Amino acid sequence: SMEQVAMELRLTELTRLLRSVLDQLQDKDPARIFAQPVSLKEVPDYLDHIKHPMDFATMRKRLEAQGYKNLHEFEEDFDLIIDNCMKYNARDTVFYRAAVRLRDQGGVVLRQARREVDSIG
Repeated sequence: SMEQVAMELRLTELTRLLRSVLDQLQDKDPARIFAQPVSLKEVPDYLDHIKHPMDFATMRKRLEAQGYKNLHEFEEDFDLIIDNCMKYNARDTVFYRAAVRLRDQGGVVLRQARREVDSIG
């Protein structure tokens, strides 16, 4: 149908916007602490601590599969990255400190993406 197509073009454009957003959020992690999943070979007990792991590569895979339907779903995953890190790592670690900085610096990027998605529909 012509309706299914028009939906597919909206999803494609949402995907293109969320790709730019992702690139901006990941520039706020210059040390690449959150680039890849936590290694289960190097942290064998990780899944006893964190039930829903997340990272930027895993978000990227989902994005390119057009698996995000709206900005809320994308933000959920971003927030997992941050919140997992702040539980698993103690306050006085380079990891916890990096998540805090990502959270604070990402809030500005997310604040404008919420308006661009409402705006462009």
